[PDB]
Amino acid sequence: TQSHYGQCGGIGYSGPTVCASGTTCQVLNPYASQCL
Repeated sequence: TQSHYGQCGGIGYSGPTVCASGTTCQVLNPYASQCL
């Protein structure tokens, strides 16, 4: 599982979000709202 530092939205992406909960899906660089 791509638990931490996992891309959820931005440049080049779609939705292969094979992440866990506990971590999230929130903003940093233009590539990623991401599993922090």
